[PDB]
Amino acid sequence: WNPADYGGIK
Repeated sequence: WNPADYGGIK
């Protein structure tokens, strides 16, 4: 969920 996972692409 961190910004280099969910906040990046989705």
